[PDB]
Formats: sequence, C-alpha cells, structure tokens
Amino acid sequence: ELPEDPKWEFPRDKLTLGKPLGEGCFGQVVMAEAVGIDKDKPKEAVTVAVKMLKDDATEKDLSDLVSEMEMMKMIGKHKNIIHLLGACTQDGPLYVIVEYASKGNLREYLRARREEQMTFKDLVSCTYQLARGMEYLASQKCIHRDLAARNVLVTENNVMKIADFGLARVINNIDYYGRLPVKWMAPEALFDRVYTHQSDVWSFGVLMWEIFTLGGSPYPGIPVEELFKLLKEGHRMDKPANCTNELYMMMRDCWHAVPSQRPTFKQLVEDLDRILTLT
Ligand SMILES: */C=C\C(=O)N1CC[C@H](n2nc(C#Cc3cc(OC)cc(OC)c3)c3c(N)ncnc32)C1
Repeated sequence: ELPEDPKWEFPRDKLTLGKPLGEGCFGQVVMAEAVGIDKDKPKEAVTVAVKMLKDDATEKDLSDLVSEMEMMKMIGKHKNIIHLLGACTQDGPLYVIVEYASKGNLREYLRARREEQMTFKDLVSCTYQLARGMEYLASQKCIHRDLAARNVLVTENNVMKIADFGLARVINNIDYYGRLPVKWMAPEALFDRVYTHQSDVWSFGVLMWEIFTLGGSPYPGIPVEELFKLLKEGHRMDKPANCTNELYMMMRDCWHAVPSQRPTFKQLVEDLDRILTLT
C-alpha cells in the first residue's frame, strides 16, 4: 500500500513501455515514451527510462524501489545527478520514471572509446562533473556508499549523472554506524563499520582511477578475498598511464587512511576546476 503523492504521480495511459535497457547495474530498467511529462513541452512525447520490479522480485526489492524513489525526492535537482520525472504508484505495478541517458553507464562508455576517442580534457571534464555531483549530494546530507563507474549514466550531451541510490542514506552530522562493493569501500567502512562523506571521497578516488584507465577494473589481478589483508598493510593502486602526476596525487589524497585527512568534495571541485581551465 503506497500513499498518493499528486505532484509526482504520472498517468499510466500516457506511458508506453518499450525496449529493456539491461539488468545488472540499476535493476530492471526499460525504455519508454511519456506523453506530457516535460511541462515545458506539454504536448511532446518524451523518451524516459522506467524502473520496475521483475516477476521474481523479493520483498526487499519492493522496499528498496520505494526507498530509492523517496531518496530521489529528498536530494532534489542537480545537473550531475539523474532526475526523477514521475511515478506510477496507484492501481498497478510500481513504476519509477527517470531521465533517459542515451549513452549508457560510464564504464561501458569509456570502454567503448578505448568511437569518438577520449581526449585528456574529456577525462578531466568527466571527473569535474562527478565531483560537482558529489559536492551537491554531500551538501544534502546524503552519503552514496556505492560510487563506481558502473553507477554513472551518460546523456546524449555527454553529461555525467550520478545514479543508483539503492544503498544511499540520509545522515546527520555524525558518522553513520557488507552490501558495499569491497574494491570501492573505505577502510573505516570495511573495518570499523562507519560511513561519512569522507568515505565517499575514498570511493571517488577509485572512480578517478576507473576514468583514467578508461573503464579498468580496480586492484587489477588482485581478488577481493585478498584485498582485506593488503589494505591493512597499506596497499594503494599504481598510477594510470593517461594520468598526470598532479591528478594521481589527488587520487592518493582521497586514499588517505585517516578520513579527515582526505580532501572534501568542495576542495576536489575547486582543484579540478583549476586543472580543467588550464588544459
Ligand atoms: C550495467 C548495465 C546496465 O544495467 N545498464 C546500462 C545502462 C542502462 N540504464 N540504466 C538506467 C537507469 C536508471 C536508474 C533508475 C532509477 O529508478 C529509481 C534510479 C536511478 O538512480 C537513482 C537510476 C538508464 C537510464 N536511466 N537511461 C538509459 N540507460 C539506462 C542499464
């Protein structure tokens, strides 16, 4: 039973479901046409993406879907986060309607350009955009907890959009006290079972590595089983080849063992701004 939310509710007869978009990254998402969802163009049929439950969905899946939609209402609108457009919550299956990103997730996008070839400027721009996204998320008192290139969507205009809020939480001003991907987790998350914005900053470092390796798998050659021990010993990833010394030092800063010694997203945005405008 779902309470009605009139300002977000979209009519079912104005939604036409189409091609499935894949299953392993954001749950079951389907391409769709939504008539008059864009109020700037009230006549226009708009291409959208729709998240829904699969026939084999669990109670947790239903719970998570509702929760994720509510999260999207709380965080609000920002250029570098995926936009909620509407929802069908009454008299039928739960459909959550989000912005359509024609170029897929960042990991596949970058791997595919290992056919518009990535310049150095592009990789920095990509990095800036995501930092801006995270600066906003953190400013809304939201921790993401699953920041990876697989969870980033790319629009037609190559706009980076942070997505997948399945593990995202709204916290207070104090630390949030194993469903997180290990190779992306901060030590304090892995060992101490706490999460702050500075844990997201760690993850951002791993994302940075992903971007500059054009969609590489982190800690290459190293199984997840063995990463527990190596983190305790203070292992850090080597420098990517497409990466300047400057940008790798930013990477390494994000991978400081002491969370409060890592930069904030605000600082990351300022530094990347500088780097971007010079090159
Ligand atoms: C790992 C590959 C994979 O599964 N995909 C590649 C790109 C495909 N795709 N997913 C989305 C999405 C989404 C989405 C839905 C939400 O509903 C609550 C919430 C999100 O973050 C909060 C993200 C997608 C979109 N939106 N456009 C184009 N392709 C898309 C799946």
